[PDB]
Formats: sequence, structure tokens, C-alpha cells
Amino acid sequence: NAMWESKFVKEGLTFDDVLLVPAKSDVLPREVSVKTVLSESLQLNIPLISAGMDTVTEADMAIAMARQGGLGIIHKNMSIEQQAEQVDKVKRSGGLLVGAAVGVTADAMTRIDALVKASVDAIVLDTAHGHSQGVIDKVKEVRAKYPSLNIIAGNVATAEATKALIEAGANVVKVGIGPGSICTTRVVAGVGVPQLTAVYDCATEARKHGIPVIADGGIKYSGDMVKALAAGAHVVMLGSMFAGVAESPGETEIYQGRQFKVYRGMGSVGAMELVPEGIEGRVPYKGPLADTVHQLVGGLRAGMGYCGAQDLEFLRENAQFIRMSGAGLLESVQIT
Amino acid sequence: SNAMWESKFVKEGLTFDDVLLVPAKSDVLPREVSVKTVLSESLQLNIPLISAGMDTVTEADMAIAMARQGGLGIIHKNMSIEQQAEQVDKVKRSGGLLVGAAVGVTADAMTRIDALVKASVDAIVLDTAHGHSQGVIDKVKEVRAKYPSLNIIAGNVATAEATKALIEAGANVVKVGIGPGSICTTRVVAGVGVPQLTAVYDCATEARKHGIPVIADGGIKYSGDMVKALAAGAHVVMLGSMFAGVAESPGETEIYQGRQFKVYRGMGSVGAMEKKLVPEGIEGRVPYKGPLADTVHQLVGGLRAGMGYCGAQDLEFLRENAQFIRMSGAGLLHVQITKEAPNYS
Amino acid sequence: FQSNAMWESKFVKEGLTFDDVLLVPAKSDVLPREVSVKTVLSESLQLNIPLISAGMDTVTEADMAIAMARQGGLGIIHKNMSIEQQAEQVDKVKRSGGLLVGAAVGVTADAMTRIDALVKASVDAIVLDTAHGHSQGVIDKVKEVRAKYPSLNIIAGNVATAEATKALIEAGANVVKVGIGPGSICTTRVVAGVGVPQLTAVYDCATEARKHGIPVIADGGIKYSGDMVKALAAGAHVVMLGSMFAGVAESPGETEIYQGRQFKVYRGMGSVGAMEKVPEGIEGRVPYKGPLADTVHQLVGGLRAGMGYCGAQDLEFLRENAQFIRMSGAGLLVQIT
Amino acid sequence: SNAMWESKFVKEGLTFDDVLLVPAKSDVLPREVSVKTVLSESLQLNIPLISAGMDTVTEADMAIAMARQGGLGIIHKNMSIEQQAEQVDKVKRSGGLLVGAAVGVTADAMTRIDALVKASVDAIVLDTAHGHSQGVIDKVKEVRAKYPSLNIIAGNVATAEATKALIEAGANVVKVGIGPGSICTTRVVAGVGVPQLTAVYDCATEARKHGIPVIADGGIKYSGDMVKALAAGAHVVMLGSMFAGVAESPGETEIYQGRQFKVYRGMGSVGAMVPEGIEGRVPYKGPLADTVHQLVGGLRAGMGYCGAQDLEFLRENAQFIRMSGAGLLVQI
Ligand SMILES: Cn1nc(CC(=O)Nc2ccc3oc4c(c3c2)CCCC4)c2ccccc2c1=O
Ligand SMILES: Cn1nc(CC(=O)Nc2ccc3oc4c(c3c2)CCCC4)c2ccccc2c1=O
Ligand SMILES: Cn1nc(CC(=O)Nc2ccc3oc4c(c3c2)CCCC4)c2ccccc2c1=O
Ligand SMILES: Cn1nc(CC(=O)Nc2ccc3oc4c(c3c2)CCCC4)c2ccccc2c1=O
Ligand SMILES: O=c1[nH]cnc2c1ncn2[C@@H]1O[C@H](COP(=O)(O)O)[C@@H](O)[C@H]1O
Ligand SMILES: O=c1[nH]cnc2c1ncn2[C@@H]1O[C@H](COP(=O)(O)O)[C@@H](O)[C@H]1O
Ligand SMILES: O=c1[nH]cnc2c1ncn2[C@@H]1O[C@H](COP(=O)(O)O)[C@@H](O)[C@H]1O
Ligand SMILES: O=c1[nH]cnc2c1ncn2[C@@H]1O[C@H](COP(=O)(O)O)[C@@H](O)[C@H]1O
Repeated sequence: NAMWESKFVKEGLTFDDVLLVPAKSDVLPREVSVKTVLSESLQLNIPLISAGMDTVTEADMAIAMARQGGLGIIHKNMSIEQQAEQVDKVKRSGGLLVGAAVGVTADAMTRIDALVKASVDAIVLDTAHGHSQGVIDKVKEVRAKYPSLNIIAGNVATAEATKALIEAGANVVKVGIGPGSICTTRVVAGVGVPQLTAVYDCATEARKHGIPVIADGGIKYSGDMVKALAAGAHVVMLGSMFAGVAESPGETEIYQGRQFKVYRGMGSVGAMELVPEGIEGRVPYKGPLADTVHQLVGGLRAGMGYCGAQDLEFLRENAQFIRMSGAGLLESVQIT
Repeated sequence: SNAMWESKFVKEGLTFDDVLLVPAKSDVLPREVSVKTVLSESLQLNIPLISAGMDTVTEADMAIAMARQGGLGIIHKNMSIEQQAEQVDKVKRSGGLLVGAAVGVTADAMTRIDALVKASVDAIVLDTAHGHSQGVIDKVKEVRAKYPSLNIIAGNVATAEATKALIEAGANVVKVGIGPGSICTTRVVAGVGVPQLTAVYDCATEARKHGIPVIADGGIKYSGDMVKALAAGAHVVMLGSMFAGVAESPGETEIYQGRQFKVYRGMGSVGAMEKKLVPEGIEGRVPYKGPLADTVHQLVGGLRAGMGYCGAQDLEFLRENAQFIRMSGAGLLHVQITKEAPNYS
Repeated sequence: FQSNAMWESKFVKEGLTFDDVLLVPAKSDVLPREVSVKTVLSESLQLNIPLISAGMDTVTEADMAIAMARQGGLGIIHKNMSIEQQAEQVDKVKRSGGLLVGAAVGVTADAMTRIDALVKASVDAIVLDTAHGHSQGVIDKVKEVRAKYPSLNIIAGNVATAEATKALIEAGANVVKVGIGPGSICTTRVVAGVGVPQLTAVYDCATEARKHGIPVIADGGIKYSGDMVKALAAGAHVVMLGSMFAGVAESPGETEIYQGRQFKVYRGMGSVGAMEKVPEGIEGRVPYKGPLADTVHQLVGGLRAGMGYCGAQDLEFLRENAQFIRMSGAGLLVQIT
Repeated sequence: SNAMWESKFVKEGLTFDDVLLVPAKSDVLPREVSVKTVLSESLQLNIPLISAGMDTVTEADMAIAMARQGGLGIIHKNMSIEQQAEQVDKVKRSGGLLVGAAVGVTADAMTRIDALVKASVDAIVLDTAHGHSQGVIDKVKEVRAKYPSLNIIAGNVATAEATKALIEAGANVVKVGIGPGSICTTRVVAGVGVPQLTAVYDCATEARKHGIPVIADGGIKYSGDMVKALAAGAHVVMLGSMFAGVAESPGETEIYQGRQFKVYRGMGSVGAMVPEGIEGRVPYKGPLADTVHQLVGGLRAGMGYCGAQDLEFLRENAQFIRMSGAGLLVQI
């Protein structure tokens, strides 16, 4: 009963537990490189990805997002004809990078072939529990058929889970069980892993093979995104921070004179229409997408200025965190 | 020796909110998992739930509904021996269903237990605030001598030593929990208690040795807290606050702010004792939930998902192989959640 | 060789308070209402119940001190009055039933004068309260008194330290008062950044006062019945309450109505108001709780239950055998009516 | 290698609210303690309080009132060079008092230092969000090269390595703080910061091997926090928020919801110039001396418990005890 013993040993860290420690710097924030590479085929100018959710990313979002340096993932709560159409639309809008989300359905192989012929750069094979034989075998089918296609599998929270996917044929791994804003996995199932600890553990596995890791969910401030990138992620993925953007799908509701967008989990009652592990909410209208990106990539250049990082690689390997108490982060006057 | 003096502050405690389950390799879907459990040779549940023997939570109706779902009801003991034997027999008249009844450590305890046996009760629940007592121990021995085949659920405890005590006194099952109840003020009035997750783990660890199942009793708010409990060594969880608002629970529904409410009170509360006192329970109100079946579906639904993340095809696999990860207070905690308007009727 | 010990040890010590721990149940076949809560501070000083009301002008005067003694406890009459009036408050208590009584004196020039008046008034114990008991002036004050009154019960405080407790014991003190900072009306921790978590302070103090068989008093920080149990179980013989007794019928001062609700004034001795008749006390208000008896009945009832879970027949077993478990903030966490 | 990779989450950090000061044996009455302090042969303060170099906190009126309480004011740089040099001289002619002036790491830096030295300023404060840069080190070396006896205060830093590097560039005094500030959002926008107590200790531990003092800057909300910061190795502390609402502070009283407030904002906020400071309001605290009285009042109290006759005893002998959140836990 070795297992009985290790039940409560492991320990986890979230974004609010740590801070990056400043180091010797001779590179200015405006001078750094926030560029990143997921593969030969996938090169990003800014390490940002919009989430494959029906309230975050359609063709307009992926186009806006591509034009910024990043990448959008067309959600799959759509007919196959429609998704390939939106993919083909983004692709021909200047030869932009687009990604698309595929379920681990029976139909998935059919959906993937439509997306490949519409010329997607990367498909996202995402499910709630990416450490399942269903997903492993599914990746190996897709990899057998398309040995050059960028595959992003998830979701995973552990290194053994990460290893299983890399060997199945995954060249990018997506991290996060529990942490998303609209996520209720932990409340309803008791399951999940602190996102910083998740990213670090998974990155430590992927680092050996040289595979990029996506941090997905739980990000609220540019700060948390700098932390995700220094914890080992190549790239972060946002839902709530883009849902209120002008280029996301769906229109602007007005309630009491204030502008709002709907943001909901893909496993909430709406996106499904087996208990729900997603919820439905509203987010404030944030206007143009460029506004949100400028702030995020600005904050990133500051953090990398503090850490002495010229590029994201220097950041991932050398950056040092410091742990604190909860008392600690109340240290981060009524405001106008 | 001061060995007791310098060990005053060594032990650490964990509760539900300190931990999360860690996803593992899984080949099993939530709909194919087995939520069956065997408390004993004679007593088997189709779902790991037991409604608590409280006068606001469980009577004959709730036991019948609980059984129908594949769980078990514990008919509370705030009533005559005659009218509790009434309720026991009624559950058995309704399709030979499994039913429990609570019996406190008293003088009339045996007179009460007897009547229950003649009504063909499946399990008797020996409940005391402090189960780690000779008084309780020698009462469990008395019942085992007179009824060798009777299921005995004896509690409550929080330590391994208490556990092995009741097992060797002839109890089939141990009910774990000092202080974690929603309506419990034992931790405030007496400064006494163990964080439930540690108490379960500690008690189960001793009880596995004897092949004895334990029950996690109290402190469960969400369904995820229940997955956490089962995964910590418990065979079955016990619920009061979540079953109180349910329509099949004892008590009139009351209207406040147009909303309907039901009364949930501790058995150690002032009102419950009246059916110079230092109470260790409080009276409150919980919202009307509706039918029992809708509440159970969400609980079991969250269990299956949780077992699916862990790769447990059965509850025994979860008990033995599941792994927790500890977080800080920050770890337990933009988008405004949209909740639909209420039903006034 | 220059030592770097002090510099490196700056952040090593760790502290616990009441909310940080819970008591673990043990085997126990003593019922709560059959436990002995009798306690012995000295042969001269025996209490039925382990309770002492604080020497504050908002908490303890004659009528209060009578009430406490009669419940089996003890009142420490406060020193914010003339010597002549303090000694007459002590007399009134002493001659109504032959009750035990305490009396507060500060380390001052006219302290010795006050003590004799109080000793002549047949006081059972005097309490030498200073904000910092580990001072040379306080230590020399205790030798000064022990020398002249070798039969007198002396309580010296406040201390937070094992050293400090050793220091006051060696000066001749029968009983030690423990507490720097944990007061409800205290702002020492905020205006000066000084203090020790009450549970650790007690534990660390009693650890030293055990070697000499000297009792300690847990001074402040108790908000709930269960926190008193935690104090006694950490090494204290007795506990001193202020806030809890301040809003009681036998308290000095009358009942004020605030938004149609009955209240009483409770203020620190270091607050501006007490000082006139930099502050490290503030003034507040506490709910009117009625007569002392019901508050004592719930605090003693709460101890009885605690000793019942722990298997403690008497306060000595609890003090020597009770084991705690540490929890976290989430472990400290329905519509109550 | 894998060394940097495994060191990522190893370090722990403490802030003011994490700890308290352990009362030791005491000979000393609060009124008899010496709160005097010496930065430099050139520079000495009767109290350990330095007024922050911000457009919301300090100008010539504030600097004068600081000096006359026993401390120091640091004239901010959001002004013309000869406007700043005129502020420095107005304080100088107001009774031969102590003044400092903030200076940025730019090309006009040396041009502005020439004017400030011309008005006989005592110390300059080279302030940057990131003092551990080659820019600041190179600037310090070239000022130390030209003005060898000018007191140079350099920062901010948060580490020993940074502290060491500035001492070897020529800084007499080292300023410590990245994140702790009340108007600071560096933690939130860049995820970067170091808990102040751990920072001052780690920076003092390196500084006292050179006889170099450190300033603890920001995060101070209580007098008890100042006692804590001095006891972890700081000679002197710098305050912004607790000085913004006083009368001698730049601007004047303004009214929100019919109460009196004074605007208080960071130098990296939108107004004072991506933002890392914010803009807000603090209550009109009244005159400077009343606030100073309560601060130094608190310090005498804390030195009393710890038994420190002077700030050196405190710095070398004070012991902390760590606690939890429930440890930092009557209608007042
Ligand atoms: C996070 N999440 N969760 C869900 C619910 C869900 O699928 N939960 C869930 C929980 C646990 C699960 O455990 C396993 C699986 C699994 C799935 C799949 C295969 C066997 C192992 C969801 C449902 C529909 C659409 C989207 C989502 C979704 O995004
Ligand atoms: C803290 N802070 N930040 C800022 C903005 C700022 O300079 N941020 C910033 C962030 C990150 C930074 O990282 C580096 C540097 C740097 C600067 C400079 C040296 C190289 C490394 C500020 C701007 C104007 C006036 C005052 C301030 C200021 O006080
Ligand atoms: C927690 N609690 N407490 C009480 C009051 C109570 O009995 N408290 C209590 C406290 C502490 C106790 O300690 C012991 C015992 C005991 C009992 C009995 C056996 C010896 C040791 C209660 C009363 C009736 C019904 C239920 C309860 C109850 O659930
Ligand atoms: C907590 N407290 N503090 C105070 C203020 C106070 O005395 N503070 C204080 C602080 C620090 C102190 O340090 C010492 C002493 C001392 C005193 C006494 C002499 C030895 C060294 C107080 C004053 C008058 C009456 C009551 C009180 C009081 O109860
Ligand atoms: O239905 C849901 N339940 C739980 N997680 C979800 C659901 N829908 C999306 N997610 C995850 O949550 C992330 C968005 O979280 P956010 O970035 O914090 O808003 C997505 O990238 C998904 O990985
Ligand atoms: O008055 C009481 N005081 C303390 N615990 C109680 C009292 N009444 C019931 N309990 C326990 O609390 C459990 C219910 O806790 P809950 O599921 O969190 O609401 C019951 O099954 C009992 O074991
Ligand atoms: O003004 C003061 N400042 C700090 N502590 C005080 C002051 N006055 C009384 N005390 C202490 O506070 C205790 C009361 O604590 P309470 O029971 O939590 O309110 C008394 O026992 C005194 O020792
Ligand atoms: O704009 C800003 N962003 C971040 N920190 C600042 C800014 N302006 C001033 N500071 C720092 O914050 C200190 C004052 O912090 P306070 O005493 O908590 O208000 C100053 O002395 C500076 O070191």
C-alpha cells in the first residue's frame, strides 16, 4: 500500500502564491522579443491564443488575433461545413494562421479531413480528461494519417499524462484541469491541479522531448500570464479576457446602460444544448481586441525587463519565483 | 515524561477545501462506473449515500425515497420506541427496502433496539458525540452478544485508536466525524475536533486492517467534497444539510421573501433537545430543493465524473489508488455568474 | 570571530494562536458534568473555576469582584482609582462572605504605598501589571515586595517569553501573567509591531514555569468558550477575561442604547480615556449580556465538554495530556436563526 | 543544466503582516531611546524618516517640514532642472537644512546633477523600477567619478546581488523595494515583486558587509511596520502614502463626497507620466508633525519592548516570530 501513503504528500501552487524575482538586466522592455515557436509550421509573434469556445473565437476573432501576432482556435459547436468555411475564410484573409477545435467523436476523423483541406495550421484535440485511452488512440490515428499536421492535445494536469500524449503523436500539449473561470470541475468532481504547479510539472516532462506547453485558463491579469510563461509554458490561452472583445462572436447586450458580452463554459447547459462542469455568465464590453493585447504584451515586456529576459526561452529556463503567504498578496488607498 | 508535552502541536490537519483530486490514467467513462458499495455481508447499497438520523432530515418518507434511489435512511430517535418501530416497519412494508434507525447510549437503548429488530431493521446506528468511550464500547459489546447477526454502525470518532476500539467491540461499521457538521458548534464551544479529511483518512487506515468500512459524516457542501471523502478511505458518506431542503424530508415548507425554506437543526440544538444547557448545535433554514431524486442525481453525477478523472471503475479502486494534492488558501479562489430567477411556487 | 547568530535567527521562530489549532479527542469515560475544574494557584489561593476577571476600569470593581468570587472565580480590582478607594473596594468584597479578591498595582514610586494599604485590607493577591514585564524595573519591584511581604500572593506580567518567565519567577513571583499583544482592545501589534501569538506564548511560558511548579495565566485573546479550553490545555492553570465580562450586569458602568440595542463601554487601559483618568489601547462597545452567572455557566459548560472529549478528570490531566492538531485558514471555515 | 529549473519555486518571502517582534529584556524607557541614525559622514538624521520623491508627496514645503522634524525630504523630478534647483535652494536658505533631489537615468541626468550640486544638495536619489540594470550601474559610476563626495542613493533593488552591484558602482546608500508600494501594480501587471521584509533583510545582510545602510521604501501602512522594517536591517524608511495627506504636501485639500482628501498617485501612473502605478485619494491627515509624532511615537514603543537603546541595537538584535493569517486576526 505505497499508494495509501502518498495520498496527501503532493503540494500545489497557484498564480497568487508566487512572484517573479528581479535579476540582472541589460535589455529594455521595448527591446525584448516576445516571439515563440510551437513547431516549424507554427511561429507566433506574440505568445497568445484565444480559447476555442463559441463565445470567444470565430473567423473574425481568429483574423483579428492573427493580425496581432497570435492565433485563434475556431470552436467546434458548429457544423463541419461551417467550420471549414470559417477556417478557409481566415486563411484567405491574407494567409493568416488559424487553428480549429475537434472533439474526440466518431465524426472527428471526418471533421479533421475537412479542416486539413481548408488548410488549418493546427487542430486542437481537446477533452476534459486528456489522459484517457480514447484520446491516446485518437491522436495516434490522426498522426498516422497526417504526419505533418500540428496536433494540440489536452487537457492534462500531470507529467505522466503529458508523456502519454507526446508518444501518441502530439507535438503541442495543453495544460489545465480545474482552473478556468467558467470551470466548476473542482466544485462538482473534486478534481484539479493548481495551474502553476500543473504547468511546471508538465513542462518538466515536455522539456526533455522539446515539446511546447500551452497554459490554458485561470489567467486574470497580464501578471499571471508572465508567471505562466516563466513556469514553463510557451504560450497562454485565454477565454474570459477575450470574451468581452469586439471581435468575439455574439453581439453586445445592454443591461442598465452598461455593455456586456455573454461568456459561457463549453460544458455548461447552453453549449451542450452527465452533470455540467461549466457555467454561464456575463463579461464587461472591452472594445477593440488590440486594446487588450497591447496591455498583455506590454505587461509581458515589463516582466521580462525585470527578469533580464531577452527572449521567452531565457525566461522559461532562468526565471525565479518566490513563494509567499496569503497575507503576502494583500500587499499587492481608495482608487479614483 | 514530557513526551506528551512536546507533542502537543505536532499533528497537522486537512479538510475538504485544502485538497484536490489529481487526474490519473483512465479508460473508463462516467456512465460505466460502478457506484455500488458493500457495508457488510448483509447490507449492500446501490449508491454511497446515507441520509442522517436527524429529526429535520430523515423520517419514514425520506428512508423510503433514499432506499428507492439505492441508498439508506436512518430514522431518527427523537420519538417513542413505538412510533420509531412504526416507521421502520413501514419502510419494510413498501417493498422490502433497506432502512436504518438511530439508537443513543441510554437505558432504554435495548428496549428500543429490540422493537427495531422485531420490525426487521437492517442496521442500528449507535450515536454519541464522543464514541471513544468505554460506555459506548461496553454498549456495543452488549448488543453484539444479544444480536450476533445485526449490523451495528457505531460513532462518532476522529482517531485510529478510537476506530480499532469500536471494531474490537464488535461494530461492523465506524461513523467518522467530530466537529465538521454544518450546524455544529463543537469546535467553537469546546475547541474540540479534527479536520474531516484527516479524520476519515486516519480512521480508514486503521479500519482497512480489519476489513471494516467507515462512514464520512458531515461537512459536505458540494458533490466534490463527497468524491474527496470516498477517495480518502470512506465507503459511504452521510448527509444532513443537503437532504434537509428536499421535499421528502420531515418538516413543513415555510415562505420567506416569497421563497420557500425548510428548517435544518442540529440534534444538539435547543429546539431538538426540548422534543442551564450548553448546546453544541444550531437551528437554521435551508432552501426548498424539491424532490430527493433531483438532488441525488447531481451528487452521483459528480461522483461518476470524479471517478472518471481518477480512472476508478469502482469505489474500491478510488479508495485505494486516488491521489490528493494540497493547496494554500489562495488556491481555493472578472466573470459575473448568471443565475435564473427563483420559483415562488 | 564575530557571531552572526542573532542576525540569522531573526525569522526562525513560528507562532500559533487559538484559531490555528483544534483539540483532539481521546479515550474518555468521564462525563462533562462530573469533571473537576478546581484549580490551585497557591495554597493561599484556590479557585472553584479557572476564571479571572481583568483589572480594567470597564470590567472589574467591587460588585463584579464579588460576583466572580461567588461563582468560584476571582476578580482583580483595577488601579485606576485612589489608594484609599481601592482598599475600601477590596474590604467590601472581603467582608461580604469571606471571598477571595485581587488588586492591581503598577510599577510606580507610590506602588509600595498602595500595596500596604491593600495588604492591610486583607487582599489575597496583588497583580503587578506592566506593558513589558521583562524589564529591570519590574524585576527589582518584585524582589522589593517579596522581601517585605513574604506571605503575599504576587502576579507579575506581562510576559511572552521563557526567559522573561524565568526572570520573574527568580524574583519571587508565585503566578505569572502571559500575554503581549493578543488583547481584543489592544493595538500594541499595530502601533509597535510587537507581540506573541497567545497559544505559543502560553506554551513557551508554561514550559519554563513547569520546572518550578509555577502556574501561568492566559491574558486576553479569548473570544469563544472553546478558546479558553485551548488556553488551559496549552499549559495555563487559569485564564483572564476582559471583553467577555465587560458587557455584564455586574460590570462597572451603566447600559447604553445603540440603535435601540443595549450596550456597555469596554476600553483598554492604554486607551486615551483611561490614560487621562501614544496609545496602545482603544475604546469600544460590547453587547449587554445580562448577569455574570449565565456567561460563567456557558464558559464553564464549554470547558466541561472540552475536558469530556479529552478524557480529563481535572485541569491537570488536560494541561499535561491534551494533544492538538494544526489546521489552516480553510479549516476555520446555512441561514442561522 | 537543470539547476536553474529546479530552483524556481524554492525561495520563500515574508511581508510585514507575516511577523511580529518578540519582546526581549529591557532596561530602556521609550522616552530615553535614541532614534538618531547616520547614513553618511555628510548625512545624518534625527529621525529615520525620508519623504518620498513624488509629485504628490514632496516639494520645498514638504522638504522643509521634514527637515525640521528631524528627517529628510527628496524633491521630485517631475519639474524643470532649474525649477528643482530653485526648490533645493529655497530649503537650503530656510535654516541650513537637509535636502535631496530625485534624478532619473537619462541623458540630462548629469546636467541636472550639476545644477543640484550648484545649490549644495546633500544627496541625490537615482530612482528606477529596476536598479539592477547596467544603465543605473554605469550612471552611478560616472557620477561617483565626477562628484566623489556627493551622497548617492541608488535603487530600487530587492536582492543581495543587486545590492552588491550598486555598492561597487559607488552608491553610499541603497534603496530597497520592488512591489510593496500601495499605489503599485507591478505585481499585477508584471507578476514581479519581492515581499518587503525578506527584501530588506536580504539586502541588509549584504549591505552590512560594506558598512553601507539601506532604505526600506514602500508597503508601510502602520508605525508597527516601520519598527519591523528597521529591525530587519533598514537604517531608514521612505514613506509615500502616509505623507500625501498632510498639509505640507504639494497641491492642496480637495473634496470628495463632502469630505477632505488629497490626491495620491504613483510616478508610473497615467497622470504623473503601460501603467504600474495607480491614482487615488487619501484623507487629509492634517499637519506633518502630528503624523510624525505618532510614527516616532510608535518606534520608541517598539524599541522599548525589544530593549534597544539605539537603532543599531535593534538592527542587530531584534528577533521576529512568524505567524499565519488567522494570527493577524468588540465594535470599535
Ligand atoms: C471541461 N469540460 N467538461 C465537460 C464535461 C465532461 O466531459 N466531463 C468529463 C469528466 C470526466 C471524464 O473522465 C473521462 C472523460 C470525462 C469527461 C472522457 C473519457 C473517459 C474519462 C464538457 C462536456 C461537454 C463539452 C465540453 C466540456 C468541457 O469543456
Ligand atoms: C516603478 N515605476 N515604473 C515606471 C515604468 C517603468 O519604468 N517600468 C519599467 C518596468 C520594467 C522595467 O524593466 C527594466 C526597466 C523597467 C521599467 C528599466 C531598466 C531595464 C529593465 C515608472 C515610469 C516613470 C516614472 C516612474 C516609474 C516608476 O516608479
Ligand atoms: C455534538 N453533540 N453534542 C451533544 C451534547 C453532548 O452530549 N455533548 C457532549 C460533549 C462532550 C462529551 O464528552 C463525553 C460525552 C460528551 C457529550 C458523553 C460520553 C463521555 C465523554 C449532543 C446532545 C444530544 C444529541 C446530539 C449531540 C451532539 O451531536
Ligand atoms: C498595553 N499597554 N501599553 C501601555 C503603554 C506602555 O506603557 N507602553 C510601553 C511600551 C514599551 C515599553 O518598554 C518598556 C516599558 C514600556 C511601556 C516600561 C519600562 C521598561 C521597558 C500602557 C500604558 C499605561 C497603562 C496601560 C498600558 C497598557 O496596558
Ligand atoms: O465547460 C467548461 N467547463 C470547464 N472548463 C472549461 C469549460 N469550457 C472551457 N473551459 C476551459 O476554460 C478555459 C477558459 O478559462 P479562462 O481563460 O479563465 O476564461 C478554456 O480555455 C478551457 O480550457
Ligand atoms: O447538534 C449537533 N452538533 C454537532 N453535530 C451534529 C449535531 N447534529 C447532528 N450533527 C452531526 O452532523 C451531521 C450532519 O452534518 P452536515 O452533513 O454537514 O450538515 C449529522 O449526521 C451528525 O453526525
Ligand atoms: O490598553 C491596553 N492595550 C493592550 N492591552 C491591554 C490594554 N488594556 C488591557 N489590556 C490587556 O487586555 C486583556 C483583555 O483581553 P480581552 O479579554 O481579549 O479583551 C487584559 O487582560 C489586559 O492584560
Ligand atoms: O508609480 C509607481 N509605481 C510603483 N511604485 C511606485 C510608483 N511611484 C512610487 N512608487 C514607490 O512606492 C513608494 C511609496 O509607497 P507607499 O509608501 O506604500 O505609498 C515610493 O517611495 C516608490 O518607491
